[PDB]
Amino acid sequence: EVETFAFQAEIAQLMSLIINTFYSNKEIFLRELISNSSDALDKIRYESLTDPSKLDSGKELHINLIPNKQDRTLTIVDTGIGMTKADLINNLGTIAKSGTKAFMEALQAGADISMIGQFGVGFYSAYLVAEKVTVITKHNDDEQYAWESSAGGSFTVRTDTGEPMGRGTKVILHLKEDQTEYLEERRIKEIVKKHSQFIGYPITLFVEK
Ligand SMILES: Cn1ccc2ccc(C(=O)O)cc21
Repeated sequence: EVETFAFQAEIAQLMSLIINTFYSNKEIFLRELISNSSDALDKIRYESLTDPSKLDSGKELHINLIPNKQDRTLTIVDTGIGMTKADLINNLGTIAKSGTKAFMEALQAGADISMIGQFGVGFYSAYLVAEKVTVITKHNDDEQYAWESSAGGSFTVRTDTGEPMGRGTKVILHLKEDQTEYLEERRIKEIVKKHSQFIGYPITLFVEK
């Protein structure tokens, strides 16, 4: 049972800008997703301070980076607070309408796309390198869901009956054919070292057979 939704016009416009603007510094997508994971982990850690049972769905707070060259996917997994179905539908838990407004004003004033996270809409930088993004998520207060979009103005949401996640979010980047450098160990290590040095959770880069 798959529900298809239209993005809000402003978010479709954000996505089209990210996909169509010439802009070479695409590697910042990984910084932005890791920052989103860190923010999600901070949230479940805060809730656990007064309610330890919030970690019954998983005590370890971490981020895994999983490249798969056969599937052409880079997966960012975190064990943070996760998203409810409403969060997914409401722009993956962001205030993306007002964030997009500010971001586009900043761009016209001289900012560049690398500054997207300052506007709270860093998730959509995934579309710098991905033709399709799939988000699997599980919040303590809801079932497990899959969100997906190849842009083009719509996204889908379904209940996910696949591999159970415990708690947190998994962003599966189906990379564009010319962006496979982001599956290479040395390239991922370089970007994490450059941009994510002060993320306060373990970031494990999986290796491939
Ligand atoms: C890939 N994978 C790992 C654990 C697991 C459990 C269920 C399913 C499924 O498709 O139901 C897939 C799974």
